[PDB]
Amino acid sequence: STPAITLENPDIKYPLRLIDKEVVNHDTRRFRFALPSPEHILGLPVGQHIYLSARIDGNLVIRPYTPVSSDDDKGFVDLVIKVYFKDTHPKFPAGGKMSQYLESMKIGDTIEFRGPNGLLVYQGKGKFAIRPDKKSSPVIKTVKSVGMIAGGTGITPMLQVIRAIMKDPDDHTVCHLLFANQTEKDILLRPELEELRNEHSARFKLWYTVDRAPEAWDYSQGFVNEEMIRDHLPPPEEEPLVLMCGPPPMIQYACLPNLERVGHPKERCFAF
Ligand SMILES: Cc1cc2nc3c(=O)[nH]c(=O)nc-3n(C[C@H](O)[C@H](O)[C@H](O)COP(=O)(O)OP(=O)(O)OC[C@H]3O[C@@H](n4cnc5c(N)ncnc54)[C@H](O)[C@@H]3O)c2cc1C
Repeated sequence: STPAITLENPDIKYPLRLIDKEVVNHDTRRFRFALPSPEHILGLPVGQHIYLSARIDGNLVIRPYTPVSSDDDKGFVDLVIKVYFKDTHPKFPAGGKMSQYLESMKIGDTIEFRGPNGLLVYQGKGKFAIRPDKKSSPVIKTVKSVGMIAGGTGITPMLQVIRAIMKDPDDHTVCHLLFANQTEKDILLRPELEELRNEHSARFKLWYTVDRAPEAWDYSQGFVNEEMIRDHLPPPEEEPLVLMCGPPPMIQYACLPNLERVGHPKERCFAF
């Protein structure tokens, strides 16, 4: 038998109750929500995400999230959230709508989840099912390696796939992650990524870049560029799948042009 799934229908919203909220650091939270019973699982295929929706100051707001939990976790779903507070970043004085709304929730409050969503599903042992659009059949392709470029919150789609591969000892897919952030302080999920590197270095390659670097810095500084893609993703001759998730100017200016310069087919670079 298999556990009961929570996300039974992708057009249904499921209000889930907040049970724990961890202050990871000043602006990072881990929120745990209860599933309908302690024996349920979420029902989120690897590669897909959920949406949160709420009425936030009178207007509907919907945003995608990839949990840090998996379908191995019974009874709960965990989201790691960067809270974008007002009056912090000069280009974003209002801060972020859903992340500040999540920060305001009280234990016992509910929020609507929906899913699964997303055009990519990882089928295991290097095989990805990628739809060109939602109403269309997936292209299945099997790769030996996966390049991953994450910026900021775009790490959680990558971590979900990395963790699904590493937990299968007979999955020989090698993942190469290049993870960009504004500063060293702003990096999410660093201990979790470094645990995976400690345990799985043969199949997991980890590199960081930061827009501005600390005094003591072992990795890259600046935006993702051609050199970093040569040095930190599989070469195009190996025909890796390239996955990306990050802010639009990062994808548009830093990632796609440089993936193309290296020779990866741009048309095949998938953005979550
Ligand atoms: C597939 C997928 C999975 C995701 N998973 C996660 C996840 O697990 N965790 C997560 O936290 N997010 C995740 N995101 C991002 C998430 O969807 C939202 O974009 C994020 O929560 C911010 O939404 P918001 O409503 O708070 O901000 P919005 O109101 O939408 O603000 C717009 C943008 O303003 C910028 N911004 C606002 N304030 C600041 C500031 N203080 N500093 C810097 N920039 C700022 C941010 O770049 C923000 O995205 C994911 C996105 C995708 C596509």
